[PDB]
Amino acid sequence: AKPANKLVIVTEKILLKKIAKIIDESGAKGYTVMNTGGKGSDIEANIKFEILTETREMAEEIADRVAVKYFNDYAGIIYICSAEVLYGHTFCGPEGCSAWS
Amino acid sequence: AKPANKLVIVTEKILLKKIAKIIDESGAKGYTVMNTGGKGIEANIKFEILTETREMAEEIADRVAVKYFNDYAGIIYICSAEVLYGHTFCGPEGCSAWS
Amino acid sequence: AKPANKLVIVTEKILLKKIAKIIDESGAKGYTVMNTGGKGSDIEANIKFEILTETREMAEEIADRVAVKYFNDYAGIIYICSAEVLYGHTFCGPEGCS
Ligand SMILES: Nc1ncnc2c1ncn2[C@@H]1O[C@@H]2COP(=O)(O)O[C@H]2[C@H]1O
Ligand SMILES: Nc1ncnc2c1ncn2[C@@H]1O[C@@H]2COP(=O)(O)O[C@H]2[C@H]1O
Ligand SMILES: Nc1ncnc2c1ncn2[C@@H]1O[C@@H]2COP(=O)(O)O[C@H]2[C@H]1O
Repeated sequence: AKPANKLVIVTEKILLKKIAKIIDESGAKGYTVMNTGGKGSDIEANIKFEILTETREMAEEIADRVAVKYFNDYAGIIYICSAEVLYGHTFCGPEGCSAWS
Repeated sequence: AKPANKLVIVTEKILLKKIAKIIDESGAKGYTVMNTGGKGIEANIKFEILTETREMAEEIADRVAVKYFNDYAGIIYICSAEVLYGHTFCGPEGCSAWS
Repeated sequence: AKPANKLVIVTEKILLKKIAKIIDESGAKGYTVMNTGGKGSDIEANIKFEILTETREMAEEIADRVAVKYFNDYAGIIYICSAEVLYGHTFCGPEGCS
């Protein structure tokens, strides 16, 4: 298994493309996005991104860039969880996530 | 970053308003909810609720499970998280960036 | 609360039924699945499974069987998180989750 940080961004859908580009620019290998409802008839339609990064610093770069640019004007939350990646050709590279010495 | 508990509730879609009302009464500052499938495929719902304290998460969990989960299908679990940005979650005080 | 392992599988939607068969065959008590979008405009419709297991080996058996059968030919990521289950009759049994 490979150590990973899982960054979650829940925010307004209008920010989809701008947050996707930030993610791409960060060096993150991929991301998952989903339509969600949220509250912070009072529910609103939101999107949630999940991004697995190899380092906490990469996760924080994305979080910091999204927030500084958009979180004054747009609703949002960003949080981070620990995870271990078991399989993922781009995340772990060709030798896989359980390579030996 | 501010320590958080991420409470997740996966249950029958018909309980959406009922469960949102409990979350709204709890003191939690928000919630995300999404349409999902499952078995435990039926179309159901998943809530995620970030709370500042484990105690708030567990009060939500207890209230929801006792009121509904002997009569409706449901699972409730909790994960650790850290909040990096969140105006209402961390307050005007911010997410204590240097801790 | 009962310690649990949260296995996540994000992969191509066409594999929905093939993966669900594997989850069931592993002994897992259930799963959640949802429609997602992934990059890895260049977002393609895909699926995410979340599976809570009592043991780490059960989660890894699901992981190993899905990846070996499919990940040479289909895109995917599988990762794992700690969790605790608070309520869940099938997960915890009739005594509850403590
Ligand atoms: N405490 C929380 N727990 C879970 N989700 C949250 C929390 N606070 C805010 N959110 C999500 O972040 C979203 C921000 O935009 P909305 O307020 O439309 O809806 C909010 C919720 O979906
Ligand atoms: N062990 C598990 N892992 C992930 N999801 C679960 C598990 N057990 C139950 N569920 C989810 O919780 C839901 C409760 O309603 P269902 O029985 O319709 O469908 C269930 C699944 O989506
Ligand atoms: N680093 C990552 N973080 C979050 N999700 C990812 C990551 N890499 C791949 N994925 C997801 O795994 C999916 C595999 O199928 P796709 O390429 O269609 O889209 C991919 C993303 O949804």
